Amino acid sequence: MFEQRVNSDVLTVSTVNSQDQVTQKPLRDSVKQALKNYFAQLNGQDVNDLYELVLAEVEQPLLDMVMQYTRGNQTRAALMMGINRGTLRKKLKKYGMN
Amino acid sequence: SDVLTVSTVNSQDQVTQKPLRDSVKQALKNYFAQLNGQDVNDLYELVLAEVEQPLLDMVMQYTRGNQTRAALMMGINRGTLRKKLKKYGMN
DNA sequence: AAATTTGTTTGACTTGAGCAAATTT
DNA sequence: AAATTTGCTCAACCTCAAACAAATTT
Repeated sequence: MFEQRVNSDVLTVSTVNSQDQVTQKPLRDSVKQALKNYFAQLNGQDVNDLYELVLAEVEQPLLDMVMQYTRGNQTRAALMMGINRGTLRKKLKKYGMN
Repeated sequence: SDVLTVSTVNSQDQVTQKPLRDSVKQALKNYFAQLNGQDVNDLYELVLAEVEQPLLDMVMQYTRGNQTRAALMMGINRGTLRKKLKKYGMN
């Protein structure tokens, strides 16, 4: 009764294909494209912080969304995210989400 | 300005850039919608695994396999990088 | 008023540096 | 042959549950 929904398909984005048809695609692929386009625009000094860059760019909207969904409740938010309420406070502090 | 962006197309077939964080927001909006008060449980590791895999995959390909360079480029310890590659079975 | 959440403090699961072996240059 | 990288140890330097009093939401 239950069709398999793979991990790549839990977080998806609307795309437009060659037959001009709207179709979901893994968020994975967005991250891939963002990086592909970042590397090409890299002519060509050293990089020292790619992880923190990507991480911030991803944590910020996760926190934003989780907080909208729990309507400010940091306890609920922390529970659903699977992290300790203290690290959630720290992260919200980091991105000025207060 | 925004260094991490993706391409989009509108109805007039113009391609334009969009910060990746907008994609992430969209995906989450969708995720929350599709489930109806079913409890969400490990959202952080979920998103993290969805972002670390294509990150590792893309810097490994860029450094042609050089873990040392990949690690320097990412700003993480080489041991950490080893751990993550083991974790998503890219080793 | 009772229950829950906040805000805060305590104290208990990434990194540089080695070094030998393998690999690339 | 030399230089660099991998693979693997070390031990020392963020996330966590817990507690609890004060604010707040129910």
